[PDB]
Parts: sequence; C-alpha cells; structure tokens
Amino acid sequence: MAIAHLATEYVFSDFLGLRLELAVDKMVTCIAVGLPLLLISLAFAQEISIGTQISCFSPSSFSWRQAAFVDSYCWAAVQQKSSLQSESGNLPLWLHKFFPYILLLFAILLYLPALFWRFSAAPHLCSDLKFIMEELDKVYNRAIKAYPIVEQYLKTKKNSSHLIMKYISCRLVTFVVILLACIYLSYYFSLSSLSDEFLCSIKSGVLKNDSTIPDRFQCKLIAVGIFQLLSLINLIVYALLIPVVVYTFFIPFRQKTDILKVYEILPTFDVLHFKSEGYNDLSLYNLFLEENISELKSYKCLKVLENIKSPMLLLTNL
Amino acid sequence: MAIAHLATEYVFSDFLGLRLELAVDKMVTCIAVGLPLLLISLAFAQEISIGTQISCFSPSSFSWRQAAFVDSYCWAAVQQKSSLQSESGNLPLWLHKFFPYILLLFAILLYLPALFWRFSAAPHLCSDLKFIMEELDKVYNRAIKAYPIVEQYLKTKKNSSHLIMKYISCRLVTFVVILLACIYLSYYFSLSSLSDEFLCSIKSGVLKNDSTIPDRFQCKLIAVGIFQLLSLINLIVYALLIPVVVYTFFIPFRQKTDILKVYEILPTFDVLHFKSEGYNDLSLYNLFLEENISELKSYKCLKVLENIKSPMLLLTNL
Amino acid sequence: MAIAHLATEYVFSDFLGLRLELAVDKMVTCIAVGLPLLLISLAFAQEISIGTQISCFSPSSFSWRQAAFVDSYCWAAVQQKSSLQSESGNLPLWLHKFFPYILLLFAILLYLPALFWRFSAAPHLCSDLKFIMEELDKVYNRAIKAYPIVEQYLKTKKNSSHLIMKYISCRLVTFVVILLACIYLSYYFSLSSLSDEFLCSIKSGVLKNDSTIPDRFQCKLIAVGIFQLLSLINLIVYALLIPVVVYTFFIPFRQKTDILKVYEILPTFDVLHFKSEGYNDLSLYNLFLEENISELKSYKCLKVLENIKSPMLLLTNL
Amino acid sequence: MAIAHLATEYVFSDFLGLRLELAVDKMVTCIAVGLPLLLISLAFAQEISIGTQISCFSPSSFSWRQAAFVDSYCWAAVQQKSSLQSESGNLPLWLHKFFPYILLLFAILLYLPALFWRFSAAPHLCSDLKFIMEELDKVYNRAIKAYPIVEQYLKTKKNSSHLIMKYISCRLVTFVVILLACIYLSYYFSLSSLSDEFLCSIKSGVLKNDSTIPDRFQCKLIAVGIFQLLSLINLIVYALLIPVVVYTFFIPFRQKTDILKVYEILPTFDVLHFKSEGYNDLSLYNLFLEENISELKSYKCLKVLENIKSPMLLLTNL
Amino acid sequence: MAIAHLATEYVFSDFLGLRLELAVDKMVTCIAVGLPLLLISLAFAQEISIGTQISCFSPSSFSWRQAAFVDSYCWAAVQQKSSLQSESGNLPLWLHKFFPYILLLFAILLYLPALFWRFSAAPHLCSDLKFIMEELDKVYNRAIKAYPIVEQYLKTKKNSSHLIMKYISCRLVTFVVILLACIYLSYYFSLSSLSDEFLCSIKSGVLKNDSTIPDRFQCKLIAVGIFQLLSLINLIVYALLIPVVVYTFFIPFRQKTDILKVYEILPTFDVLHFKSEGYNDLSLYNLFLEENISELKSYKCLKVLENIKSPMLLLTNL
Amino acid sequence: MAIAHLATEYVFSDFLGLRLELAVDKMVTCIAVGLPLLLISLAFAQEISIGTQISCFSPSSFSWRQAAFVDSYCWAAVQQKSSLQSESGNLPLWLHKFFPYILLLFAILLYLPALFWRFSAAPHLCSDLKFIMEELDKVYNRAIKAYPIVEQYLKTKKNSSHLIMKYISCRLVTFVVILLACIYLSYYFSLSSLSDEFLCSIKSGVLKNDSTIPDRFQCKLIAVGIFQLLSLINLIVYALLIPVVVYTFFIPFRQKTDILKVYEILPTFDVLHFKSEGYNDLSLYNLFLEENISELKSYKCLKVLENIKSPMLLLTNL
Repeated sequence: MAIAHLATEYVFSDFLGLRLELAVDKMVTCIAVGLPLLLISLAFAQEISIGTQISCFSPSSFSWRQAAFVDSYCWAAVQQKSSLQSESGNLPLWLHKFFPYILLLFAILLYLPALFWRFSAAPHLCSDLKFIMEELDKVYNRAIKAYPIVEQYLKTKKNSSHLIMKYISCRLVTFVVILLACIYLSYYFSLSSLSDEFLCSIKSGVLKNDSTIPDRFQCKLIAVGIFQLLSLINLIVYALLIPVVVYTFFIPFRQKTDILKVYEILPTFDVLHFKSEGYNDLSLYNLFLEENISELKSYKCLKVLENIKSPMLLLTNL
Repeated sequence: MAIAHLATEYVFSDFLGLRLELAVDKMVTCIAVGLPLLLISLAFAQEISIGTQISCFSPSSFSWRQAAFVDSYCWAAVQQKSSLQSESGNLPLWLHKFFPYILLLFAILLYLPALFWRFSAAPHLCSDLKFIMEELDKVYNRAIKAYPIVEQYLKTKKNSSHLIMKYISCRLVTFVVILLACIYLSYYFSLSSLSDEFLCSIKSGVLKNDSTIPDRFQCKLIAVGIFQLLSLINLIVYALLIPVVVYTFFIPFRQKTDILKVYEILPTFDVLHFKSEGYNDLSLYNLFLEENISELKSYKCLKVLENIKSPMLLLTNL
Repeated sequence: MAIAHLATEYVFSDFLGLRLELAVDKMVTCIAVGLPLLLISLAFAQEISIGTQISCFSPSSFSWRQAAFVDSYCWAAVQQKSSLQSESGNLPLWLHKFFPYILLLFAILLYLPALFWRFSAAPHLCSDLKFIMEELDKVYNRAIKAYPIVEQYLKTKKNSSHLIMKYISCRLVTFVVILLACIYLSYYFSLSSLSDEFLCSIKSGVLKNDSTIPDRFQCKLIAVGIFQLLSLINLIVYALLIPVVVYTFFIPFRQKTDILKVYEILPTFDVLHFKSEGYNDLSLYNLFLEENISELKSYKCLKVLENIKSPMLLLTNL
Repeated sequence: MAIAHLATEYVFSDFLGLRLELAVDKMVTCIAVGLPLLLISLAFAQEISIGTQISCFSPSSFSWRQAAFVDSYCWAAVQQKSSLQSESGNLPLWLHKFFPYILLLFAILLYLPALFWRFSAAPHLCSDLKFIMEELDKVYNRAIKAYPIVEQYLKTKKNSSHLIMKYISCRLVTFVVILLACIYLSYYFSLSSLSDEFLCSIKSGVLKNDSTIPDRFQCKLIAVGIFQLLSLINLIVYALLIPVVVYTFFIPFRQKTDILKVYEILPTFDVLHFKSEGYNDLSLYNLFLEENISELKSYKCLKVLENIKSPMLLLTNL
Repeated sequence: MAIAHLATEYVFSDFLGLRLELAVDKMVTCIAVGLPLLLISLAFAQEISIGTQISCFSPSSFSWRQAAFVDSYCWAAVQQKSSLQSESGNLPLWLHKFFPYILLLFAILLYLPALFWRFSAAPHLCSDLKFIMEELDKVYNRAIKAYPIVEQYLKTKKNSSHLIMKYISCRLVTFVVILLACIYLSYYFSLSSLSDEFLCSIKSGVLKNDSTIPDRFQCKLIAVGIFQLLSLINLIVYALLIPVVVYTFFIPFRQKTDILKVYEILPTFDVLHFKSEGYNDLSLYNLFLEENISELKSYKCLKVLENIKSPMLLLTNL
Repeated sequence: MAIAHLATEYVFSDFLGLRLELAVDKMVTCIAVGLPLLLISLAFAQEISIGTQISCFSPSSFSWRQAAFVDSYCWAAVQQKSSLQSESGNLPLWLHKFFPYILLLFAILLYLPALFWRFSAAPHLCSDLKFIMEELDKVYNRAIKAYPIVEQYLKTKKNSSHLIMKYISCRLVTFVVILLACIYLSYYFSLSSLSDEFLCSIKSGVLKNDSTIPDRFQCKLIAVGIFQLLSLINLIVYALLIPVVVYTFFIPFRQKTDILKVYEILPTFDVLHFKSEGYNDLSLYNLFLEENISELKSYKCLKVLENIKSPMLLLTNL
C-alpha cells in the first residue's frame, strides 16, 4: 500500500482553463511542501520499522519491567534540566526530543500562506481573467464583423498597487519561513555532529533513597543520524529555491519584448508599450496575461500571423 | 499513509456561488477547530507510538504480570483521595489523568456552536441572497431596456434586529469556550511544571494484610511534555484569534465608504447612505452584501465604470 | 492485498487521443521508473517479512533487553568512524546503511524530469495538434466541396529550434541519472562480496569503564543479498534502455521517407519534402505528425488511399 | 476478507466494442498469468500464516536472541556459498532461497508481452475494423436503396505480411517463456525431491575464535513442500496451454469454409474465396472478420439470411 | 468488521433484464461456489483466531525456540514417508495437511466451467433474443396496424443441435466435479474418526547423533474437527443439488403445455406445436422463450389477453 | 471505524416507486436477521478482545509451550467421547463448542427464504403493479376526457391461488426456523448451568505412558456467559415476532372497509365489494394494492373527495 499510495498521493496527485496562479509558484510550493512531508512520513515509517529512539544501559539485575520503567524515566527525566546530563549542553539535546515535531510544524507553516493566498486572491483575478478573455472574444467577434476599455482598465492597474502588495508580502513570509527552516536545519545539523550521548540519573526522592540504583546511566540518542541526514537533503533544495523567488521580481528587465505588441497587430489595439518601470498591478496583469495566453488559442494564431508578419483569409481561416 | 492522508485531507477538505457564512469566520472556525483536532490526533498518534502514559517502580520480586497488576492497580488507585499521594496536591494530578479527554471535549465544544449556526442561519439568508442578486439582474434587465423594493426590503432589515442577536450571541459563546480553553490551559500549564511524580500504595485490605508489599511506590506522569508543548501552541494562536471576533463588531468605524454608493451609480438607486450609527440587521445584510458581491460579476463592471467615473456603450459592452 | 494491489495499481493501472508526450517515452519512463519502485516496494515488503537488517553477537550474560540495547548501540555506533571497525573499509559499509534509501532517491530522481517536462511541453503542442487536426478537416471540407499555412507554419519550425532543445536536454539528464544509477550499482555490487562483516565496540566512556563488556563484537549486514539481487536485475534492463534514447536522436537517417509524401496525395499540398538534415523543430513536428497520425481516421483513409494509389468516389466513400 | 476479496477481485476484474485483441488469447493470458499470481499470493498468504521458512538447531545454552542471531546468520551465511555445506550440492539449494522470487519474476515476465502488444497492435486494427463494419452498413444502406474497396484493401493484405509477423513473433516469445517456466519447474522439481537439508557453521573469524560454538548445525528448508505442490499444479496447466498456441497457426487447414461466403450472398460482394493457403495478412483479417462478426448485429441477420438460403422481404424484415 | 463485508460480499452481492444464462443455474452456481468459499474463508478466519494445527510435545528442557524448531521440523517431517510414523496410514494423514488447500481448489474448479460458459454462449443468444423480442414488437406494430420467420428460424433450431450440446456437457462436468467433491469428502470423512495422531522423530543424521533427543514424539492434528464439520454441511447441500441438474434435462415430459400456444392466440402466429420429443435446439429456445418471457411486458399482456380468452379494444388497451 | 461502520451499515443498508415486497415483512425480516448478525459481530469483537474460550490448569512444572500444547490438546481432545469428562453429561458441552457456529448458521438460514422469494415473486407482481397503476392513469385520462378489465383480471385472481400459496409457504418455513431457533436457544440457555466445568485427560498412548502427567485437569468454558446472555436477548424479541406472521393471515376480519370502495367513487367502477372470505389471490392483490397506492396521488385526492363526500372542478383541480 504505502509506497504505491505515496506514488498516487505524492507522485501522481496534481491537486496537492483559467489559471489563478502561475504554475511554478504552485510547483515550487508543491515541491517545497511535498519533500518534508515525504521526509516526515518516511521518518515516521522508519519509526514503525525500527521502534524507538533512545536507550540507557541498565544492569542485568534490573527486571524486565524495571528496565522499561527506568528507560521511560530517563526518557521522562529529559524534561528536567537537573536530572540528565551531557557536557554537549542539555537544552539543545532537550530540543532534540522536540526536534521531530518541529519538522512537522515547519511543513505545516509553509502550507499556511498557500491556503490563505488561495482564498485571498482567487475571486478578484478570475473575474478579471474571464473579463479579459471575453474582451478578446469580442475583438474576435469584431474580426467576425470584418474605447480600449481593458487598456483603460489596465491604466487603472498602473495606478493601482493594492492587491499586488498582498501577493509580494505573501512571497516574503513563506521565504522567511524557508530561511528560518534552512537556518534551523543548519543550527541543528551543526550540533547534531556530536550530541549523541547523555547520562541519566533516576534518583528522585525514593529512587534517591534506593541504594541499589547506580548514580548515573550512559545513554544515547539514536534517530540523530536520520535527523542529520534528512535535514541536509531538504536544505540543499531550499537553498536553490530562494533564488526562484527572486525571478518573480525581476519583471522590468525581463520585459524585453511585450505581450501587448502581439495584440498591437490587432486594429482593435493600441500603443500599449506598458513597460512597468514603476512597478504596478499592470506588471501582475502582464504576467498573468501570458500565463492565461497559454490557454488562448487565437494568440497562437496571432503568433502565426506574427510569424507571417515575421490577411483576412488567414483571419477567416482562424 | 495517515500523515499523507491527513495532510491531503487538510488540503482537500474545503467542506470543513452564494455564501451563507463569511469566509474568514468559517476559516477562523476551520482553523480554530482544526488545530486542536490535529493536536489531539497527533497526541493520539503519539499514544500509538509510545504505548502508555505512566509507571510506578516495581520490586524485581514481583512477576512482570504481578508488576503489571500493580501498575494498573495504581493507575486505578488514582481515583481515591487516600490511595496515591504527591505533596504537589493530588486532585489536579487526578485531573491530569482526566486532562487528555477534556482536550477532546474542548474540540467538540467549539464545534457545537458552528453546527447549530449552520442550521440556524443558512435558510433565511440564502433566500434573501438569491432574491437580492435577482434584483440586480432585474436592474440589469432594466439596463437591457435601456419602487426601491429591495431598499424597502432593506428598511425592513433596519427595523429588524432579530437575526443579529442570533449571530452575535453565537460568536460570544464560542469565544467564551475559547477563553476557558485558554484559561484552562493556563491553569494547567503553570502547575504542570512540578506535578510530575507521585507515590502509590496498593494496600487494599488484603493487600493491606500482605506483609510483603512495601508501603509506597514512586510513580510518574509521562505524557505531560506532550501536554505542555501542545497546550502552548494552541493557546498562542487563540490569544490572537480573540481580536478577530472584535473586528466583526467594529462596523460603523469600518463604514468609511459604502457598498450602496457603488449601487448609487445605478439610476435604479436612491439614498442608501445608511451609516449604521445605530445597528440593524441591515448592517449584517451589508456585510453579506459585499461578501456575496465577490460573486457578482457586474459589480466589477460597476467598479470599472466607477473607475471610468473616477456610458451606454460600456453598459452595452457588459 | 499487496500482490493484487501491486498488480492492479502498478502493473495494470495507467495512472502512471492527442499525444502531448510520446507514448514510447512514457512507456520507457513508466516501465523504467516502475521497475525500481516495484523493487523498492519488494525490498520494503521483505523488510516487513524479515524484520531487521543487522546483528552483533552478545554474551548470554546480557539480558535480551541489554542485547537489544547493545545492538541498537552498534547500529547507532555505525555513524561514527572510530566506534565500529571492519578492515574491508568502513565508509562503504557505512554507505551500505545509507544504500537502501538512495535507491528510493534514485526512483524519485527519475520522476522529476518527467513531471517537469509534462508541465512545460504539453500545452503548446495541444494547440498545434488540434490546429493541424482541423487543417485536415478543412482539406476534408475542400474534398466535400469537390496558402499552405501549416507548411508556412512548418517552415517557421524549420527556422525555429527553441522548444526542441528543451526536450533533448531533458532526455540527457534522465539518461545521466540512469548512468549514475547503473554506475552506482556497479560500484556497490563489485565491492559487495565481503563488505558485510564488521566489528562493534560500545565502549563509550562509561561503557568504556565497564570491564564486563568485551572489547569488540562480531557483526554482519544481512540485507545485502537483496541488494545484490535487486541491483543486478534493474541494471541489466537499464543498460538496454540507454540505446532507446539513441533512437530518438537518429531522426534524419531514420527519415528515409517523409510522412508528408502521404499528404502529397492531397492536391492541397506542396513540396514538403521536409527532411531535417539540419535539425529543427520540424523534425519534432515530423515525429508528432506521424505520432498523431495514429489518431487521424482520415489519414488512415489517406493511408488506405496510398494503398489505393499503390478517385472522387473513393473520397465520397470516405 | 482476503480469500473472498481476492477470489471475487480475480473473477470480476475483467480488465485483468471492437475486439482489438483476441478474447481467448486474453483468456489464455488471464488464466496463464492469473494462476501463478494467485499461487504467489497464496504462498505469501501462507508466509503470513507460517512466519518463516528455515531453521538450524541451536543448543539450549544459547540465548533466544543468540539463537535468532545464529539462525539469521545462517540464513545470511547462505549467500557465501563457501560458508555453508550440504553434500546434496549447495548451489541449487542456494538457488532454493532465490526460487520463490523468481516465481514472481516469471509471472511478471508473461505480463510484459501482453501490455506491449496492447499498445503496439490495437490502433491499427481499430481503424481497419471500424471502417469495415461501416462498409457493411453502407451495403446495408444500399439494401435500403433496394469497387470492392475493402477487397482491394484485402488484396493488399494478401500481398502484405508486415503487421501479422508482429503478432506471431509475440506469441512464440511468451510461449517460449512458458516453456522455460515449465522447464525451470521441471529442473527444480526433480532435485527438489531430496534437497532438504544443509549444515551451517557460524565461525566468522571471531566466531571462529569462539570455542563454545559447535562446528556445524543441522538445518533444513521448510517451504519446499509448498514449492513442490504449487509448481506441479501450474506446470500441468501450462503443459496443456502449449497446444493452445499451436491452434492459432493452423488457420488454412482450419479454413475449410469461408466467412466471406456469407457475404457472398450480398450482391455487393464478389469472389472473395480468400483461403490464405499462402500465409498473409488476409488470414489475420479472416480471423478478425469472424471475431468482429461476433460484434456485427447484421451478420447474425445474414446468418438468418443464410439460414433462409439454407429476399426483399428479408431486407424488409431486416 | 469483515462480517459486514462478508454480508455484502457473499450475502448481498448479485453479480457473483434478459437472461443469457439461467438465473437458477446462476443461483445454483452462486450457492454451490459460495458456500465452500464461505466455509473456507470462515475456517481461515478461525485459523487466524486460534493459530496453528499441530504440535508434538517435548521435554521441557528444550527451549521454546527449540520447541518451535522441533514442531516446524515435524511439520516439515510430514513431507516424507520415513520421517514420521502413524499406524493409521501415513499418506492420508499426509493428505490431511494437503486437505484444506484442495478445498479451495474444489471451489475454484467449480467456477471454471461457469466463467468459460459466460464467454462462449452469451453473445449468440443475445442476438437471437433481440431478434425474437423485436419480432413481438413487430406483432405489437402489427397490432397497431390493426412468413413465419421465427418459425422458419425455429425449424432450423429443430434441425440444429450444435450449441445445446455445448451447454449439456458443461453441466455434467461441473456435476462430476461436485460428485468428486462429494466422494472426496466421503473418503476423507469416514477415515477421519481416528486419523488424528502421529509420531515424530527429528533424528536427521546429525540430530540422529544427538542422544538427548528421545526416539519419538507423540503428536496430533488439530484442524480435523473443522474439516469434519465443514465437509458434512456442504456435502448435504450438494447431495440435494445433483437432482437439480436432472430437472434441466426433463424437458419433454415437462413440456405438457406449450408456450407457443400462448403465441398461437396471435393471428400472426402458426401451428408451432413444437414439443421437442426429439431433443433439439428448439428445447433450448423454448426454455429461453419462457425465461425471456419473464421480461417481456406484452407477453403478460398476452397472458391478460389469454386470461380474457380463459378484442381490438383489448389490443388497443394493450 | 467498526462501531460507526456497523451501526451505519446496519441502519442504512435499506436495500436489505413500485413495492414488490411488503415493507413490514421486509423490515421485520431485515430487522430480525440483523439482530443475530449484530450479536454474532459482537461475539467476534469480544473474542478478538478476549482471545481463547477455554482453559485447563496445568502444573507450573510444565513448560509454557507444553502447557500451551496441553490446552490446545484438550481443546482438540474435546472431539472424543472418552477424552474429557464432566459428569453434567459431555455431549451438550461438546455441542457448546459447536454452538457459536450454529448461531451463524441460524442467521444464514433466515436469509435463505428472503433471497429466494425476492427472485421468485418480484417480476410477476411488477408487471401486474405497473399494469394496475396504468389502469388508473387511463381512468385519469378518462377524467381528462371529462370493460373493468382489471376487475375481470381480479376475478381471475379470485379464481387463482397459485402464486399466493408460494408466499404463504415461505412465511411458515422462516417462522419454523424462528421456532427452532427459539427452541434451540431455550434448550441451551436452560441447560447452561454449571456445565462450564469439565476435566481433561491427555493420555494419548505415549502420554498414556508418560508418568509425569496427572490423570486429569480441571477446565472451564468461559464464553458461555456471553452465549447465554446473547441467547436471551434475541429470543425474547423473536417470541414477539411470531405474532407478526399471524396478522398477515387475518385478512377477511381485517377487511372491514375496502380500498376498492375508494375507487367506487370513480364512475369508472362497478361491483368490487371483493371481500375474500374465500382466500384468493385477490386478497394478495388488495394488500399490495394499498401498499402501492401509497405512491398514487389520486387515491389521496379521492380521499379528499371522500372527505367532501363525508365535482368536476375538483377533478380538474387534481
């Protein structure tokens, strides 16, 4: 089941013609979220394979339940600064017990912006998108017959900047989460190098009275190799993933040829040389325009027409 | 499986174009309910991973089943005031045994207002909403042709104050549940610091007769670290969530511009500058109006027209 | 469950009429990536059947809990260069612990080009294909009546090479991954012969103080036979798979006759003797022309018409 | 569950109206592949019932973990052919460990031609079939009114042999795989009769130093009875199945009357007395003619028509 | 859980309105096949609940793993005539081990005729059925209007006997399998009374050297009571089921009044007093005539018309 | 899962506007058969919770697997008359082992009439029902316009009794099964008593030779309290179910007012005072008539008209 389920559940599943996001952001997100969940789920599956994460020695004189009792004690004694000791410094190792669950938290944290952004952004864009493709169908209907309201709309998007700010800030937060994850992994990995062993004592007051108990036990953390191994893998990917966010911004140097110029071929269109040298909603609309153009059939025809430029029968043949 | 199922379930389960609740309140509810159920489910998942929550020491003279007998006895003996002792004060620790299940109860409790509100609010609003959007289609049909009946309807909502009490009271109860959860954890969490260990005695009258039994056993509560960690996480979020309820109320200072003003662009419209300095059901209709406006396509056209204002061909283009 | 589930879900199911990616390449990929995933699933299934992978001996004086404690120590001691020794060289055996998980990684790695290419390439061709499908329907409509724009389109594809470079480089990377897997297995497999026996010591400082512990333990890795077997199976197949990539390139020597010649039967056709002796997008279009030709009913009639050539009533019979 | 679930899932899953592949060959394949997969599934189900396959004795002085450690050692030691000895000859018994998994391989192997043939053959024949049934509907439409193009097509199939060779070769390979399976079982089964027992020694160099270990252990293979039983059952069936492939070839001696003769009743039909005494694509079409005739509603009418021969009213009644 | 599934899967499911195979035979088959598989599934469920089928006692000095080692030995020792002793005759007891699986085989075997008959017979009758219902729809059209083609068709069915032979032989084979099952159980059941006990010796040549091993062990077979119980139940039903096959044959003495006489009421019909005193396909057609008559609405109308006989307005009202 | 699945599955499986079986009989049957299946399912759940049904003591000198073998021996030895003794009389206790499975048998038995009758009765009535509701639609069409063939049909049903006999006999058999179940439970419950305790002896001839074995062991049946408890619960209900069958018969004294009298309101009606003082199919038809009348709206209209009686515009208002 499990691996075949994961083949469906991670590998096949897409849900993890209008497009309300640029796909790469979903792809980045699906990658970004999917790998740790996989890493988490694999670690959890390895827990099921191995069992448990820790032990102290115990004398052979200690009975079966006494050994169980003691090991759970030390496993509990973990919580208290005084009751266990390792010279590597107890608190971060105490954090080592915490560490697996924080991984899950990190995975959760990355999901939180994505879900919120889905609800925040989807309705405004969809209506806009449906409107804009309808405008080209109207132009197409004008071509059948054979103001720039959407431009006037677009010039308002050059005046407006309200919603695009919402997008940008959402990018930074998730990125910051990634930074902190990368940092967190780095911090953990670095100490993970030597934090393997710790001593226990169980000598709470009655246990303190029990002269049979040795004063300390030698004890070790076993999942650390998995932790350190898994941490490295995801960190490397994420180190590369941060530059991906950077490309989203680089729009005006990226705008070396204009999408509007392909519409400019239409007599229904005008000198929309709308290079957003000032950053404005227009740049968002330009990006989603070419994104949504990936749906638009006629734009390929316009490219063919542009390639032919590189007519009415052609238009008719459309 | 389960982790990937739940994670994808957290992605997929949107059930957790008319809108009969404001999305943020649904989101807040889905968040508010979802986090503890997750926390509960994770605690339960960790129960499956660990096993059991407690032990007393046992002399090696006791067989492991005799030891198991004793520990389960002490786990039962818990219930008596006289049986087990910890000088940290027994009853809250006796509550500590209870403490996990109350967490589940709290999650349940938060859902109970939501289920009731679903049945209470949904039918009246839907018919109202469907009517209202139909009125704009009629206005749209008047635009095709090119009394303030819904206003007279809306003025009924001004005079009506019945439904708003239903909404507000439902908010407060859930909030109170949230308060008590926050408080309950707060009460728990402070004492949680030192309430780890307790003694058992097993000397039920025959066990009281048994000379071989030592008088007391030293014993500890192990799940507390989960309790301590999980409580803190949910509390912080909830502390922030209480201010969210406050925004729902802040309507008249929020009413700095009016939805009806966009309808004022219609010639089919009149004085609806209804600043709700007194509160009315109409104000709640106004909130759902802008909520449901997120569906209405033409309102974007009105905004585009407003932006152009910032015509009949444009109306014709619609 | 598992065997029938694997048979249905992996072996039967297509979840792994236009052909926006080549079926054989899909088949190659689906088969090629399916084999390790199956092998991985079988290793995982055998893990469930066996249990665990390793042991050292231990003195009978150790309790079996102590033995489990010791064996996990040695299993942990694995991570540290000094604490275990095998004179065959420690790092590869240390890698042998790592070795199963990298297998999974390899399977993962091969999937990554496939999904990325799917999102990149599929939509452009779909518009092109349906365009070209409709072109022949238009020709068919001319036959009903009884510029070569698609050629002019095609001549641009001879001028262009932009997207086809993306395809080719995607092939090489996956192939390189295949190379590395094959090489990686080769590197492992030759060493494997005795790189399975190792000594342990547990003598960390307190354990170092314990005089009862013997200085070393003799120990062995057990899963290696699975490794030996599974690696060989996949490697041989994959060696054969590399020549498959070569056929994809060999197009101009492969194109000893042009599919356009069958269209030459149409009076709606011209000197499209488009042998891409210089490689161009045209060669991709030639491939997909004949690929998508497998869909077209009319072309099948045209192919029958070629056989017939080997008329208007024939057209009428169509 | 499993017994009922598998049996029903085997029985109902018909995937395990044009007839692009012969049902009997599918049936043969579904039987041929299904029985071992069942047998493999039953073997695995018995693994779940039994547990494990093997043991060596060990002294009672050994700890049970030492015993488990030794037995798993010997189970591992298997791999070093030099390390264990049975005077019956080690390699086949060493192969006996391998033997279960190869069974699965054999089942897999037989599936490989089937899925390949599905993709290779189906589309070409669909075009041929779909038109030819449509040809008879056209003849039926001529009957409504009341060149042999498909014959001219068919005369090419007498000239052509390219695609039919693809089918025939695919039959023999799968058949040969069955031969090898049968032979493999034969080779296995005869020696399986006594290849029961082996000696272990665990004396890896430190264990070689351990004087307490007895020099050899007596050890035996347990699952072989299942092997011996399961092999015989499937082999017999396959012995019968080999003659089935032979019938597929025997077409011209089988073609003692022509399916085309029933079409000869049609005054639209001609001298298609096409007995493929030379083997040609025609014989495939003759097969599929009668195969697809099982689809064709009207041909049953033609049988009734033939039975009446054994006319315009018949057309009227049809 | 499964019991509800078992209720769905065995009890509820019908796939286990025309009738291409007789419902009663399906019922008989579904009963006949269902009961043993149920019995088999129930035995296996209780196998999981109890455990395993066999033991020899041992000295207590043998470790429990050595005890399992011996029991598995003797369980293996089963396989050879020399390696175990009982005076009740070794082969049938050796068969006792085999006996459960053969039960499954028997159930499988009974399914094999049914599956084949499904593919062989169904399509021919469907065309025939559609023809016949359509002829009565033509009677209905003839009723609206207000050669014996189906008779001429039927007279060929009296001349032909080809397909009906296929049906009859299929019945006998399955019945023979039932006989053999009944006989097989009978053979088993009579011996069962004391064939429970056996001696083991583990003295394979090294074990043969071990003086500590007692020369024989006393040993017993445990599942046999299930066998005794389950065999009896299913056998009795099958004893009754054999007479059911006999009724299928008894057609001409059963045909004391003719279905065709009901059609004789139609002025469209003729003297089809077709009692198949010579057995011919006609008797199959008569069977399916009344079988499919259970679908045909108008025949109930004809029965109503017959009941009125027991007119044109009636025809009009019909 | 299980509790919610069972509760929902039991309640919702309503398949366990025409009404081809009378609901209360269906309901009672479904309900009646649900109760033991629930009780059976509960017995399974507690068996899974408890484990074994039985134990004998054994000396602590016995090894635990010997003792494990001892108990299973005795559990097996159960089958023999001489192997174990309780002076309460052994055979019913020997039946006690049998007793659980007979419970399942009883549940199965009660299902057998239901499924048969479903196939036997449903088609004949459906044609009749659809006919009869069509007759009222014809009367309704006569009302639109504004022989008693169904009466003449019904008069044959007073002459006929063939199918109704099939129903009545089906009632008795299931009732008899219920009687026998009730009696069987009564026999078991009353007997159950002290019979839980019995002695084992294990002295199979070698064990008979073994001097170490004490001659008898004291042994008890544990689940019997559940058996006796479960038996009482179902029995009481089922005693009440017997009177339900009686009501089905009491038709002519029940026929104090008539359905046909409501149709007598129609002018399209005649002498239909059809009190079945002679029991005939008419009574069956009358019962299903009012059952199926629950669909037809006019009967309510006629009742409202009967209230008015207690017109053509009223008919028109219909």
